[PDB]
Amino acid sequence: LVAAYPIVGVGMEKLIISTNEHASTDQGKTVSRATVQDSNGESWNTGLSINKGESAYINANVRYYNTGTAPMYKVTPTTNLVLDGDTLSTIKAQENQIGNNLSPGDTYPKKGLSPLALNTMDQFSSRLIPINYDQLKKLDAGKQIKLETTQVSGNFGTKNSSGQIVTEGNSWSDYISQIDSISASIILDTENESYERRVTAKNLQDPEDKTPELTIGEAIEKAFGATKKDGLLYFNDIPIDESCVELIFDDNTANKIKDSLKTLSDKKIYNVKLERGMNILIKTPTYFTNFDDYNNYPSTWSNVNTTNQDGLQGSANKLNGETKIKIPMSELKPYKRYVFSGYSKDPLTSNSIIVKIKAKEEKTDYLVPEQGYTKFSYEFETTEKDSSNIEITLIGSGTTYLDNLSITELNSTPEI
Amino acid sequence: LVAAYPIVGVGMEKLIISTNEHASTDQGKTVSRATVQDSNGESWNTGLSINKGESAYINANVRYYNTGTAPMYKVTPTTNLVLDGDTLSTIKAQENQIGNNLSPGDTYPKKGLSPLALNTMDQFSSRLIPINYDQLKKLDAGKQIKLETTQVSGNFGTKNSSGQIVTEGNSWSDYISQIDSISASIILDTENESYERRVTAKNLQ
Repeated sequence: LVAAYPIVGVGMEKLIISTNEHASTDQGKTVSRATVQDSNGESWNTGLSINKGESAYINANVRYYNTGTAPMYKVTPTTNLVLDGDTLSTIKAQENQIGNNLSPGDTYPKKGLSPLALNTMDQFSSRLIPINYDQLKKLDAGKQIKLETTQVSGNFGTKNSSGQIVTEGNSWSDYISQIDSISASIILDTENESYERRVTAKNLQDPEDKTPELTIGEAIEKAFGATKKDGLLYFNDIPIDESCVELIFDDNTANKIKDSLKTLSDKKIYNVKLERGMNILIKTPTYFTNFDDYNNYPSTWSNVNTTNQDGLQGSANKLNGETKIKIPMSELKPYKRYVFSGYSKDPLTSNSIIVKIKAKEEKTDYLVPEQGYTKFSYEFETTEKDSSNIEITLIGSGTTYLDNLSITELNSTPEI
Repeated sequence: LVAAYPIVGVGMEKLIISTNEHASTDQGKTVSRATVQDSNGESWNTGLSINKGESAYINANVRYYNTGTAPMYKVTPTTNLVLDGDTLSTIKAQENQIGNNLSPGDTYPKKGLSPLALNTMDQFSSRLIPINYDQLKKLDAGKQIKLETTQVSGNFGTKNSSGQIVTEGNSWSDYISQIDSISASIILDTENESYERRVTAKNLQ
C-alpha cells in the first residue's frame, strides 16, 4: 500500500558570473625629417569596449539528491532561473549534466566530493548562457538569485525472463500523475533528514471499489517502518506520538479533519479516518521534557516532583512554586522562528518568562480553562550568537509540573 | 559470493594552458612635396589586445586504469574540474576520448606509452574549453587544480546461443546500485597495488 515514488530536489551551492569586456593597448612611434626641420612623436592608445547582446555569461553549482523509496536511473531535472519576481532562463540539462545513479536517501555526486557545474543553454554543449545589462545592474546593486525544480525525467528497472534487467523506454514520468490522483502525501522532518511518502487511500464516493483502508496513526505506522512500543510509536528509537511531535496541516486538510472530528468520539488526531487528498507534515521537536527520562536538556528544572510523570493525562502535582532554565543561544541555530509548545493543568494562575531578545519578550498569564489538557504555543525569532541567555521561567500557583513541553524548529524561516 | 564490479579511476599527469592573445605590427612610409617644401615620415604601429569571453584555453593529460574483477568494454568517464573550493566545468568525454578496452588490473593506454589528451567541451569535437580571467589570475598567483571521478559508463559481455558475444545495450550502470545495496566493501593496499572488492552479506532483520 506504499508506492515507490522517488522525489528529486536541486540544491544551490555557488553562483559565478563573468563579464564579456574587451580591452586593447597600442603604442606608436613616429619620426619625420625635412629640408632644416625634424619631428618625433610617441603615441598611446588605450581601448576598452563592451557590446550588448551576450554581455554577461554565468555558471551555476548544483548537486542532486534523492528522498523516497526508489532508485532513479539517468535522472535529468529542469531548472528555472529567477532574479527578482521574474524569470531569466529555463534549462533542461544536456548530456554532460545527466545524473547517472541515485540511491534512495542519497545525493549525487557522493558525499566526499565537490559539486556539479552547468553553464550552457544549447542542446549540444555550446553557447554559454547570457544575462543582459539591466539584470547585471540589479545584481551589482545588491540583488541575488535562487534555483527551482519543476520536473525530472528518469528510468526505473525491470527484469525480464532473460535474467537481467533493462532500463530503456521505461519512463517514470507516466507514472507520476496516477499516483498523485489516488494517494495522500505524508512528510516527516527530523533534525537532519526528511522523508516524503505517498500512501494509498480509499474513496468513499463510489461503492464499486474495494480498497483496504486505515487511519492516520496506522498510516504512519505502515508508511515508515514504525515499531509499536507499548502504545507509543518509535522510529529508530525516536518517539513519535500524537503529543510528542508537531503536526502541520494545510487549510483544506485542516478543515476536513476539523469538521470530521466532531462526529468522532475521541479527541485524538491519530484515530481519524484517512481521506484522499491530504498534505500532512510531521516535524520532530528539538528539546523534549519528559520528566521521567529522555530529556535532552542542558540544565535541569527547579521545584520538580515525581508523582506519575508519564507525560500527558497523568501529570499529577498541584502545588505552588517556580521552574526556571537558562540556555545560551550558542547551541542552537541563529535567525530561525522557533516555536515553544506544551500543555495545561489545573492551576489558577501561572506566568511564563521567555526573555529572548530580538523576539517576543511579552509575558502573559496562563488563563487555564479546566483540569482537562490543552496545548499552548508561542513563536519567537532567534538572535545571532549571544551568550546572553534565553531564560524560560514558569511561576505557578496551583501546579508544579505538567510533563509535556518542548521547543521545535519551524524551518523555512530565515531573517537576513 | 563475490560480485564482478570493476572500479575505474582517473589519474592526472600534466596540465597545459594557453592564452588567446592578439598581436600586430604595422609599418608606414609617407612622403609629400609642395611648391619649395617637402616632408618625409616613417610610422610604426605596435598592437596588442585580448578580449574576454573565451580568454584562456586549456587541455589535460589523463590515463584510465582498472581495479577489480571484470573487463569494461567502451569505458567512458566523467570529470569535474575544480580550482579553489569550486568548480569550473564538467565533461563527459566525447567519441575521440572513449576508452576502448580495460582488462582487470591494468591501465589504458598500455604501460609503455604516453598519456591521453582532452581539450573540448562540445558533443562533437569543437569549441576548446575556456577559463575566464579571474581563474587565470588565481592560477598565475600560485594556485593549482586537480581531477575528480564521478561516474563511468561501460558495457559487459555475454554470449548468446549463436556462439559469439554481443556488447550492445548492456550497460554496467544499472547493475551498480543493486550491488551496493547488498554488499560489504573491502579494500587492500599493498606497496604497489590496490584491490577493491565487494562481498555479499546476510541481512539479519
